[PDB]
Amino acid sequence: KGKLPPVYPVTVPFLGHIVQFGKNPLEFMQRCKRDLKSGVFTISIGGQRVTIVGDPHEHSRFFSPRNEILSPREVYTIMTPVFGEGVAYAAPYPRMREQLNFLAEELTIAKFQNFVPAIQHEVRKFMAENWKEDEGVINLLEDCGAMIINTACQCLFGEDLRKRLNARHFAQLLSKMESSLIPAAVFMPWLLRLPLPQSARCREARAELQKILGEIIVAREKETSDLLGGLLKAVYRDGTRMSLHEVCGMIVAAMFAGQHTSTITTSWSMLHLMHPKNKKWLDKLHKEIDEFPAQLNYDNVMDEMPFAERCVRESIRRDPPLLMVMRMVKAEVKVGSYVVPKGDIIACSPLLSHHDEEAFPNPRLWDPERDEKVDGAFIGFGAGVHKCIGQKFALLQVKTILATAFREYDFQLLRDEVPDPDYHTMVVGPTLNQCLVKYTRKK
Amino acid sequence: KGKLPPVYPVTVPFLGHIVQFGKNPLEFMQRCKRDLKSGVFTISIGGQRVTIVGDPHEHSRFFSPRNEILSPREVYTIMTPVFGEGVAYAAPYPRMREQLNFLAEELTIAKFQNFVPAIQHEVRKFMAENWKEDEGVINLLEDCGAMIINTACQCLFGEDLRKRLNARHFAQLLSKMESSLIPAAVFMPWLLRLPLPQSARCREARAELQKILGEIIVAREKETSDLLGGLLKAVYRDGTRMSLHEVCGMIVAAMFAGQHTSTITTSWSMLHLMHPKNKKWLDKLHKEIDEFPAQLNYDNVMDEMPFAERCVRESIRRDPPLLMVMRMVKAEVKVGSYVVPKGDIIACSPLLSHHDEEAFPNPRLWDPERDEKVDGAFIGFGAGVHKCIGQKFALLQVKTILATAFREYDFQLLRDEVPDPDYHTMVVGPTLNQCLVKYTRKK
Amino acid sequence: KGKLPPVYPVTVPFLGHIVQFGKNPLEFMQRCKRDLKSGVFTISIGGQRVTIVGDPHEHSRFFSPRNEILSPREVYTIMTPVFGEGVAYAAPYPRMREQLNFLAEELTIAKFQNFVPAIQHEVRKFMAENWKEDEGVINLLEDCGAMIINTACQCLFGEDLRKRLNARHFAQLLSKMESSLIPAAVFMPWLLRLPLPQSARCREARAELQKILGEIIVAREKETSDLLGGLLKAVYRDGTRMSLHEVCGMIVAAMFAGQHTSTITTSWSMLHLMHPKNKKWLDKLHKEIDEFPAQLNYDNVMDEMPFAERCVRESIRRDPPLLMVMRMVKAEVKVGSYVVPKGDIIACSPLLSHHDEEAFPNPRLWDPERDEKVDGAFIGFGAGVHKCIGQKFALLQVKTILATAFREYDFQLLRDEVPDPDYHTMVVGPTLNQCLVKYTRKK
Ligand SMILES: O=C(N[C@H](Cc1c[nH]c2ccccc12)C(=O)Nc1ccncc1)c1ccc(N2CCN(c3ccc(F)c(F)c3)CC2)cc1F
Ligand SMILES: O=C(N[C@H](Cc1c[nH]c2ccccc12)C(=O)Nc1ccncc1)c1ccc(N2CCN(c3ccc(F)c(F)c3)CC2)cc1F
Ligand SMILES: O=C(N[C@H](Cc1c[nH]c2ccccc12)C(=O)Nc1ccncc1)c1ccc(N2CCN(c3ccc(F)c(F)c3)CC2)cc1F
Ligand code: HEM
Ligand code: HEM
Ligand code: HEM
Repeated sequence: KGKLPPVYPVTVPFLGHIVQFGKNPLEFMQRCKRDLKSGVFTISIGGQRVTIVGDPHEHSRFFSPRNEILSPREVYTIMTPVFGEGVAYAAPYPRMREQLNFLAEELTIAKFQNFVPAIQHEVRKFMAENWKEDEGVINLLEDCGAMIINTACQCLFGEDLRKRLNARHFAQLLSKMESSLIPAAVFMPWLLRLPLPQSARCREARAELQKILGEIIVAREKETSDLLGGLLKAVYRDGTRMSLHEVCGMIVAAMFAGQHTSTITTSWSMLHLMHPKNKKWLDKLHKEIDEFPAQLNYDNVMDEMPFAERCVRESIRRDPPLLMVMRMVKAEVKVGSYVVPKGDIIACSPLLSHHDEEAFPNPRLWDPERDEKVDGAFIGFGAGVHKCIGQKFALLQVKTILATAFREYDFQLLRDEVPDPDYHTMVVGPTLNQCLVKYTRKK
Repeated sequence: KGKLPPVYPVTVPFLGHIVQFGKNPLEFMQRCKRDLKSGVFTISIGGQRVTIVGDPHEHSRFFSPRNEILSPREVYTIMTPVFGEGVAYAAPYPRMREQLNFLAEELTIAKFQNFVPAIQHEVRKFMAENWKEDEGVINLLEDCGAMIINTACQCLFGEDLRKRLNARHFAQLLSKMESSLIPAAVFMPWLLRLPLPQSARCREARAELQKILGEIIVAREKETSDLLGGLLKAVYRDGTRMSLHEVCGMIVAAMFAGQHTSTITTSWSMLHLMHPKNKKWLDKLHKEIDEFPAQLNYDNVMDEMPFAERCVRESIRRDPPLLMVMRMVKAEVKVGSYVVPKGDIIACSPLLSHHDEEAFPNPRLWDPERDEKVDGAFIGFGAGVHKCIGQKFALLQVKTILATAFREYDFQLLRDEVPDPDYHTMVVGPTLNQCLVKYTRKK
Repeated sequence: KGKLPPVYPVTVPFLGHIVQFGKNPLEFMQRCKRDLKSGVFTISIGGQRVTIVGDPHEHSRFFSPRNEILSPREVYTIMTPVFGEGVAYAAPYPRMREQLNFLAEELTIAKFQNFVPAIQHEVRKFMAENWKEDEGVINLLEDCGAMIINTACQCLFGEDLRKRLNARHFAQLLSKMESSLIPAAVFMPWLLRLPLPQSARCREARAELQKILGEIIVAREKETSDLLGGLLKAVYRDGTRMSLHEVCGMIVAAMFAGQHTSTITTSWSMLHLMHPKNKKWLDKLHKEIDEFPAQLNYDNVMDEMPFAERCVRESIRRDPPLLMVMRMVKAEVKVGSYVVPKGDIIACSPLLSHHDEEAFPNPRLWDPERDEKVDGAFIGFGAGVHKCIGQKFALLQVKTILATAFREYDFQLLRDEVPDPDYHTMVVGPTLNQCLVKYTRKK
């Protein structure tokens, strides 16, 4: 029964704050911060109070609590049709933890034996089919997209599986599923209690994939180290296995999670590096990768490439593909001198934290050699219990593609300045039609 | 199980693409076309995938299929309260076909015996009451509106009927009904499953009209070639008549369909013709109509006026009053090298087809003497099974009003360039407040 | 069965007219007026016809009818969770009248014995804690906010009550409640039939306040002229008392009603008065208040300050904090030469009436010495049966704060022109971040 955060007073147009959030979210949240003179503050959306933790020193309040107190279940009901009932966020809180952890186990550094070669293998194959000429023009964003999905499938899926479901069909399933979503319904929980037609189409689409996975398992058992096999070998505390229904859901979530995020990180990283005023940084990277043979390996990429890590990390720092991390308060919580009541939605913003000037002096500058001036202010992958569990995989895959690509080609951007981000989409990246790039096959 | 069309990635603001569609729909769909490099493509609206057939060579894919495969029922649930249950699109697919065809029968060239005189009669009466002076100022769009409703009622309704329900009351019923609609709910099928208050008001409004029609029928049977009479004489395959409930619905649909479309076509046609840089075309039309007596007839208007037809047709070509034709895919369908999955909404756009530069070189120019450079690219009235069944009537009425009006008055537009279209409305026409025109009674 | 008002034709974007109403509502409604050439007219919002009475000569049509004919119940279902079921607008029409009247009784001039001293007392205390220096910078809008809530609580609540619930907790309850609202759902009655989570949080919040009130009553009865006591002494026609549930609801409605309105009136009044080109008016006010002692009283403020009244009234005239008064037509009603059908929403607009140039010549000028050129055109507090019942209290409190403040400090605005209104909010006032003001403690 203490002090509530200050409240931006309710506005009339229905969900109108989302339109501002989709146009310039940074200025928007910065105004909120200035006007009410508080890093912690509250806006109302569709009659849903949303409290934004906008002070980087307070990050621990947000990321520390357990799922029974700050819960993501209620904020991600949109996903239940694409992932499936009883799966991840639509799963009881214990079963949910074990599930997320099983997937995390499958993506530990300890599991990446063949990955870097499988990945180099795919990138080379891709560059050979589409970058055939001595020079040519491409959309970098679309091509990274292709590479990420193709590389992920080589790593994670066995030969038998890929033969039944290639990456291009997989990419279509993921796209169809995305397109069926209503992101703004995060603020319309009443909508999601109603029958949606496209909820049912997507469950049929996911039952087709489940069928495939089942046929494969039966085949394997006639004649189990890929993701599918790993997950089927998993055991809960009570000594039971995951259903194939749960496994199919986890695999979809895994690929869905990485489709846009990894893609966008690669694109930005490349875009900054090929930019003239960053020549200096491009040379620094050439030195680092020239120092290696051609066929790379785990150690090279993960252990022996600290400057690549910086470039990638700084790209996420400048343009976090996920603008906002959110939770449903199931029991009230302190934050600075305030309390945040149960039922509120509580939110923390990588975009905002990453442009705080105490935290990142001259935030608009991309500088791979900078460091946070506030500890924990970088939250591109979050922090705490809920920190990204595909971070190490995401980074392997991005670092490898960088290293393979820049070794074999020069890249020229076909406009003066680096692309504007497009804040209209769920996952934020560079504007598609500003991503035109001319490759040049190297001597 | 083939290739899906490329998908514009989902955006956050709720139904935000509609706001762009209501501001500059042409640029919007053109961007979609450029960015994804495909004439066929997909956007998501309110979680509803909408596939746009944007390549004029593919028109046959869209317009060929039968109602059991590409259905308009689900896209036009908005209309069920104004037309009535069991009527047109709210009717089982067989009964629906017969109904639409009965109405089509009543509007065949074979049925237009007295129409041109009845129409001249009304236009003269109108010009005498409101264009009394030697010169004066008017809103062309409002006055065409009046003329279209008055002329339609003379043609279609008998004396007894019109005495009980004049055109000005009829125009009010149509307006009240329109105003009760939620066009954007095409993308909110969940909304239309909920009780709407204004659904019930409109059914009471339509029961008042039904009562009137019934009283008239009883009167006629004491003392049947108008639309009301024709339709009551109709027989289904199974040998039964339409209910009066179905007939009342058909009559409303008929008048509703033409209220704005015909009006807008007339207005544009006049606006282009009275424009100075089109003098040449105005003279061409004067020659064509001077060549006739004063009391016109069917042959004169429909058979002996090919240049009027061109001017009208080109006006629809430049500014199709219906931007978009849509269907619900009930079973998947090929389109070019793509397949379009069941549950998608499939759409084809006269606005887009009519501004394709292969199809209509310099699309922005109004030129009555042009021709399509792609066969079937003109779709102002659609094509195939679902082609407009009031096309011949619409055109009779527009051609006649042109011929009667320009014979008796000169017209001057009170601003430099022709009016901008206003894309905000369901039916698109010229901006109301740019439609100021000065008439001058001729010598 | 007469003439309907003309209808602005339906637009596509969902509730898109609200976005225009939240950007420039005056231009919006003025366009509607010009374009259709009628003071009375109709727009459609979310499929809900809304008829605007925009001609000041017709005000009596709107404000005369009884609650059984023009009802506010259906337009204010948004408030039912914050005020409570069975209370005010969620109450049967007889019980509703008696309730509103009981509250009106408690705010008659006859009840304001200690009020002016209690109020001076609070304003002095406030100026001493926050305006401590010889000079300093403040947000006038936030500080009036504080003063209004603190002064209201001194007047209306006894010592025992205030000790259990101070104004700062009270202000938080009011804010939390506001933030839970969906103003645009005035046009989505279907939404309010669905379970909203934040409906339930707010009822728990109001049950906590009810508990407090009950504990206090029990305490008082051990050891009844404040608002709480007055209302508990009230008797309905049938000889029963209000429940404590109804009393708690009335008290919340009372404080909610005044939080923003009174605040905004004070702010504007001060902002205009401290503006240089209004020096003349500032001096006129100084003369009026210098003519009094320091400890003021009822007569001084209400009877002996006619120029303060003018300044306040003109501020409401220029910027009515409530843009629009609305009602649900339960039975059709004449308005000028039109009829307005049952089910329509009928609306009248202080913003519009207050900027009609026949009514207020040069409406954009703030002039405390003007007069209406149309009788009844000023409707800042409405008119007729539903006229504001906190008007006399609102004005006491504003006049007093003006008189106490300007006596003790000079005020300087920190930008050239007076703040723009911000039309985005439910209650409209000056833009927060343009309200920076420098006080100077007087000699
Ligand atoms: O891309 C999104 N989600 C998808 C689907 C998803 C959700 N949760 C997951 C957990 C694990 C795996 C996948 C998911 C996703 O891939 N998220 C994701 C999460 C973690 N790592 C990688 C990717 C996504 C992207 C944006 C988004 N919002 C748009 C902005 N917004 C918002 C929030 C607060 C505000 F104050 C505001 F004005 C707008 C609502 C949240 C909501 C979303 F669900
Ligand atoms: O005027 C409209 N309909 C009305 C009512 C109606 C519907 N179907 C009928 C069949 C027969 C008779 C009447 C009707 C109408 O009069 N339509 C019409 C149809 C055929 N001939 C003449 C007039 C209308 C006008 C526009 C509209 N849309 C607005 C734009 N929109 C849209 C569509 C696709 C997109 F990708 C997008 F971004 C927006 C949704 C469709 C929807 C509509 F129903
Ligand atoms: O502040 C508002 N209400 C609140 C809550 C409330 C409602 N009724 C009451 C009766 C007694 C006490 C409180 C209330 C309020 O405090 N109103 C109020 C009423 C009377 N005296 C002082 C204050 C409020 C403020 C604005 C509003 N609208 C936004 C603009 N709008 C609108 C209306 C017509 C249009 F044509 C349009 F385009 C938009 C919908 C009405 C609706 C609202 F309820
Ligand atoms: C550049 C790529 C990626 C970025 C930027 C990113 C970002 C994030 C962020 C910000 C969070 C929220 C963490 C928190 O709440 O503390 C997160 C969580 C998560 N990410 Fe990612 N992510 C990426 C890739 C992936 C990949 C490839 C996967 C593959 C499975 C994945 C799965 C997850 C999961 C499962 C969670 C949260 C689960 C939980 O609630 O514990 N992410 N990610
Ligand atoms: C200039 C006037 C008009 C224009 C521009 C217009 C345009 C169109 C268009 C584009 C279609 C879609 C056809 C398709 O899907 O292939 C259509 C269908 C239709 N129009 Fe019109 N129309 C006009 C006037 C009228 C009139 C006066 C009526 C009177 C009844 C009418 C009734 C219909 C009907 C019933 C359909 C489609 C029925 C079906 O699904 O088969 N229209 N019209
Ligand atoms: C400057 C301050 C205020 C302004 C500008 C304002 C304005 C208005 C307006 C425009 C109306 C509509 C009246 C009608 O429909 O004829 C009204 C009604 C009302 N106001 Fe206020 N008001 C103010 C302060 C207050 C206060 C302090 C209260 C405290 C209780 C209050 C309670 C009400 C109530 C209960 C109604 C209408 C009840 C009914 O339907 O009869 N208002 N006010």
